[PDB]
Amino acid sequence: MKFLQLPPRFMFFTGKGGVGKTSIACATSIQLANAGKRVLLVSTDPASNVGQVFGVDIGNRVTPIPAVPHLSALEIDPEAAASAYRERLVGPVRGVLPDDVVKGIEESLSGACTTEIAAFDEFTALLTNAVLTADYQHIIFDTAPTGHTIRLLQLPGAWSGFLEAGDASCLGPLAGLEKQRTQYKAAVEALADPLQTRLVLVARAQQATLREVARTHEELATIGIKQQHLVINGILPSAEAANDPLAAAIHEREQTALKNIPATLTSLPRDLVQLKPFNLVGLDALRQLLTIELDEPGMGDLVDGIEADGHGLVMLMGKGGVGKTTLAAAIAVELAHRGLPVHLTTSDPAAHLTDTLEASLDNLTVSRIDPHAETERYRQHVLETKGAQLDAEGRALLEEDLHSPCTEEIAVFQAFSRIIREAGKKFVVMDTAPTGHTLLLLDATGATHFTTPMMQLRDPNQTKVLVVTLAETTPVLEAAKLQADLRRAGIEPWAWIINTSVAAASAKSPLLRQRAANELREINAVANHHADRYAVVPLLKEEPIGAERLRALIHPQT
Ligand SMILES: Nc1ncnc2c1ncn2[C@@H]1O[C@H](COP(=O)(O)OP(=O)(O)O)[C@@H](O)[C@H]1O
Ligand SMILES: Nc1ncnc2c1ncn2[C@@H]1O[C@H](COP(=O)(O)OP(=O)(O)O)[C@@H](O)[C@H]1O
Ligand SMILES: [Mg+2]
Ligand SMILES: [Mg+2]
Repeated sequence: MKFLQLPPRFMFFTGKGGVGKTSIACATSIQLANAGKRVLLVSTDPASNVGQVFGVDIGNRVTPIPAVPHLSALEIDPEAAASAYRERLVGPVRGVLPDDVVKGIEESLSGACTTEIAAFDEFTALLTNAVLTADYQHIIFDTAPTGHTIRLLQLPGAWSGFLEAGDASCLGPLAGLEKQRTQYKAAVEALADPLQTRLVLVARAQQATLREVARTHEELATIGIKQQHLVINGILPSAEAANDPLAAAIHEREQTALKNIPATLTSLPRDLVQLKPFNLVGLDALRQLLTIELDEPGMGDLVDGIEADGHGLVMLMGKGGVGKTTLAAAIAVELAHRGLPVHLTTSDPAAHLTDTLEASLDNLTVSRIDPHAETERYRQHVLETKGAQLDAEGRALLEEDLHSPCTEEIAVFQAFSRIIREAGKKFVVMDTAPTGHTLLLLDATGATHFTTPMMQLRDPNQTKVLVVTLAETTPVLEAAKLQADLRRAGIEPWAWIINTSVAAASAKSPLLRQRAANELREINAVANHHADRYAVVPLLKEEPIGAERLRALIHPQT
């Protein structure tokens, strides 16, 4: 394993949720501890099962693991840190200010951005404290700050009065940070030094995930992080597809993705972690990491319900890579084939799916919004309109703020609002929906680009915010977090779509069978608690492109 050769003190990991960052971090900690060097696995999520895996009740304090000699396990809680930020920044203004101001402060201080900044705060706490670096030879983190957070916290300063002064800006949480700016600067400097940091990039062997990790690598390199490594975790063994139709397609897709890694990631020391058969639960399985008839409702019922409740919006929401674009296209194609008008509006210019049928059907009008261009246009608009009077430091800080994911979400939502307005009395199937944070923040900043009123979205009779999940543990947990954010924003997700379900694809191989069992457990969990109306989409051995094979999703042959 190239990412483990002469590792520096801090070994971060990052990538799309569910790739296997935590499992790889745990296995690396085990391997280094076996080598005789003290380690400190800093799990960066309370919901992680690291404590169960090691058989210890890991908490905010360092808990040595008796099972693994020389291994200590910490567990940061970013969401707890964000809640503490809210408690210590909103209580003082509670009552002292009108309820509108308090609500705006809470909303600007709540969401994914505040969680990321709090996680970076804890990372800086662990990155500059002399006690930790003088006691453990390897502080193996589990998740790394996004490039945006590092860029924001490495700026010259002046981020001390951005609270109570929303304006669709996620720059407020900076005021919560109670530490010296020198602390964060030193943390970033130690993070960018190749001799103290090794920011590994865990990614699955799929096109979308590889492109996403390539983008993250480009951003991190722009930060200053020079030496990185790539861990392509999830490669399916070749011998597994020997006598199976679905495993053969999976392996072919994995190999095709490997042969077309983005040019930016080619030079990185690459690693390949096979899909180990035994489930990675407990220390026994992790020690060797680095070395059925499903009957659940399909998308037919969901599309039938949408058809029954006509003249509405069907906004697909969820984390990137789940399959929102393909599902939206399939829904739109099915609705068009039912005779009702549709206005499919995707936001994935790379994919040409449903472009072979836009003209064949006189009612399936298609709009292709380019997220990058919309984000750039919004950035220019708000830089010229706002911040022109700001001093050099304010302009730099606002420009850095505008690169946050929420700015891209706001720009895409603004571009989709005009699509909604133009198309009236017809279905409007979308690809992405703004997270609850974005919607609430836009609503707070009431006073050419326009955003649809929150009243229309909140009404169940005019909107249906579907939530797409990849049918795994962490993807389902983060989709549930998205659902909670939407519910806080007032919108009730109409249904759930458990996309890419190997369980519904009739797996006929060992590894795919164990994967099907895991995804069946996750589907049961989704049905019981998270969603009262869900649909499981089978995995397709042929990549969905065009109507003739997009309709396979909606109406599978079961
Ligand atoms: N190399 C692998 N082989 C088999 N299963 C894996 C592998 N890597 C990860 N997994 C599975 O993926 C699941 C979730 O991965 P996890 O590391 O928790 O993602 P995250 O980095 O978001 O925490 C785990 O339950 C684990 O069983
Ligand atoms: N049901 C499915 N079966 C097989 N592959 C799928 C399915 N749904 C999505 N995919 C694959 O996932 C990839 C990325 O999905 P996409 O919808 O582009 O994600 P995003 O929501 O980020 O746009 C696509 O290339 C597609 O081939
Ligand atoms: Mg994790
Ligand atoms: Mg998409």
